[PDB]
Amino acid sequence: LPTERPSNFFTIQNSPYFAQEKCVGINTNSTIILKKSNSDPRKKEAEFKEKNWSQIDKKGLEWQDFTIKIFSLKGDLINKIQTYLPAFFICHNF
RNA sequence: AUUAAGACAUUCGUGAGUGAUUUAUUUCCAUGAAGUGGCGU
Repeated sequence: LPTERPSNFFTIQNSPYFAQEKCVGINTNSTIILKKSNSDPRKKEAEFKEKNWSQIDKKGLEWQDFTIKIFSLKGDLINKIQTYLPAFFICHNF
């Protein structure tokens, strides 16, 4: 973990998401750059580059509670949506 | 020399005056920026 990061910046080290593996490494385009630490060999330390953080294709975003608005002039459609909406989100990922 | 001779159906006169090619009509409908890990047993 680089010990200089924005307060909203967090990492999931081992995840099934294996795209964007170049975001941590050697090249200057990487968001987090690993170089061999001084003194002791191995046990490299990481540096956070905010400029590369901005130009990342995908980010893991978690928000507070947010609203979903469904509009329909058909009352029976809305009431059927109300029954199935809690089940729909439980059964699906996005 | 004979109910005869002379006599432009002609003069003046704008097819002109008023008039919105306008009123009504959603470039909209459907659609996952997604899929997958691999090798070092």
